[PDB]
Amino acid sequence: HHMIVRRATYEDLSQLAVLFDEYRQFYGASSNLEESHHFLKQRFENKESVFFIHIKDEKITGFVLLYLGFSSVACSTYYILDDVYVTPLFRRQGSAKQLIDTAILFAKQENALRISLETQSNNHESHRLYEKMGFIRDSEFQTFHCFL
Amino acid sequence: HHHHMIVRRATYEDLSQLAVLFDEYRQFYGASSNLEESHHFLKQRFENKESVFFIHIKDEKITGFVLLYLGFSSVACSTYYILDDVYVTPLFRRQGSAKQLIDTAILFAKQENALRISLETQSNNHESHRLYEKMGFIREFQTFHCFL
Ligand SMILES: CC(=O)SCCNC(=O)CCNC(=O)[C@H](O)C(C)(C)COP(=O)(O)OP(=O)(O)OC[C@H]1O[C@@H](n2cnc3c(N)ncnc32)[C@H](O)[C@@H]1OP(=O)(O)O
Ligand SMILES: CC(C)(COP(=O)(O)OP(=O)(O)OC[C@H]1O[C@@H](n2cnc3c(N)ncnc32)[C@H](O)[C@@H]1OP(=O)(O)O)[C@@H](O)C(=O)NCCC(=O)NCCS
Ligand SMILES: [Br-]
Ligand SMILES: [Br-]
Ligand SMILES: [Br-]
Ligand SMILES: [Br-]
Ligand SMILES: [Br-]
Ligand SMILES: [Br-]
Ligand SMILES: [Br-]
Ligand SMILES: [Br-]
Ligand SMILES: [Br-]
Ligand SMILES: [Br-]
Ligand SMILES: [Br-]
Ligand SMILES: [Br-]
Ligand SMILES: [Br-]
Ligand SMILES: [Br-]
Ligand SMILES: [Br-]
Ligand SMILES: [Br-]
Ligand SMILES: [Br-]
Ligand SMILES: [Br-]
Ligand SMILES: [Mg+2]
Ligand SMILES: [Mg+2]
Ligand code: NA
Ligand code: NA
Repeated sequence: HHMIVRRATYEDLSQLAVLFDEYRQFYGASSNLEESHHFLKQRFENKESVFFIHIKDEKITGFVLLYLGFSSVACSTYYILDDVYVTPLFRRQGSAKQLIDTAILFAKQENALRISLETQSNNHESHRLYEKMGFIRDSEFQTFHCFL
Repeated sequence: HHHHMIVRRATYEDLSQLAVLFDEYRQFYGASSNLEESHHFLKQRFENKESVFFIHIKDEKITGFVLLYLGFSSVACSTYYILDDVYVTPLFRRQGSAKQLIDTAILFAKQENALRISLETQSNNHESHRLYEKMGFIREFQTFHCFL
């Protein structure tokens, strides 16, 4: 093969940390490769999180991070799509679509109820991506935060 | 120590009584009552490494509970808590059980150096909105679901 979407491994973390650090910069964080790599390795070692990466000609182009959720009402599990990012050079080539296609197949393999996520209301690009992938906008619930 | 009311972490010994309230909570969200199913799933959540249950006991009766679980913020490279489920049985409502449960959840999250406590509640749940606003919670993001 020449392109692949697959689960991340320890061997990928050094290159993946660069993209994870770029993703943090998109949301306003200052670049800090040491901090980004440390936290990426903490999430990678956690049993309930799943990383898929898209590789094209041995370069990581993007990633998706999911984690297990529990629904008390249904008495079943689901997945939360927490982070999705494709590096600018590789955008608009289907990397995010392929990453989400794999996340959907993975969630079906795990008999998940659904994949849920939250994205900024003003993030035009992400809304179009999610709608293309079969996600439905839902405003039944309201989020609240207690800042500590 | 001598006390008559307490908010404390749940133990295996509390699960049989706690399952009654957990079953009522599931019925609040539309599920059919099934004590066996509710208890089985409550025990599965209790056995998740990052889940934290607090229960409120008044005169040896469990009046209510809160269930929190660990969240990871990739942007901040830090952890936070999600307040997933909150419930007080009707006989004990409007006595401060939920306020006391959330007061303890806040102290617990501060002990763990969490960034915040976040939650989602139904947009039509006017009682919960008043509770969360009283406790210091604040109402930018849109939820999407893929039902697989
Ligand atoms: C819940 C969360 O975690 S939200 C996190 C959202 N992530 C971000 O916004 C990070 C910054 N942005 C990015 O990394 C990227 O632009 C992404 C992830 C949004 C898209 O990655 P890409 O690989 O470029 O997307 P891909 O090429 O697979 O596009 C698939 C669909 O997404 C939509 N889309 C992607 N980019 C755009 C864009 N710039 N404008 C409009 N729609 C877009 C389209 O529907 C597109 O289908 P199409 O090309 O046939 O029209
Ligand atoms: C919401 C709920 C947890 C409140 O529990 P509670 O122990 O009765 O609440 P408290 O007595 O601690 O009340 C604290 C504050 O919440 C608000 N509140 C609680 N019940 C309310 C009601 N029926 N109407 C309006 N405000 C209400 C008020 O701000 C109240 O402060 P006040 O009594 O000084 O005015 C309870 O009604 C419940 O279990 N409801 C069903 C499940 C649910 O909605 N859970 C939350 C979503 S998971
Ligand atoms: Br490879
Ligand atoms: Br992984
Ligand atoms: Br659900
Ligand atoms: Br494609
Ligand atoms: Br897999
Ligand atoms: Br569902
Ligand atoms: Br966003
Ligand atoms: Br006790
Ligand atoms: Br125990
Ligand atoms: Br026991
Ligand atoms: Br109820
Ligand atoms: Br849990
Ligand atoms: Br009493
Ligand atoms: Br007593
Ligand atoms: Br009891
Ligand atoms: Br504790
Ligand atoms: Br925060
Ligand atoms: Br508010
Ligand atoms: Mg949940
Ligand atoms: Mg997160
Ligand atoms: Na660090
Ligand atoms: Na930040």
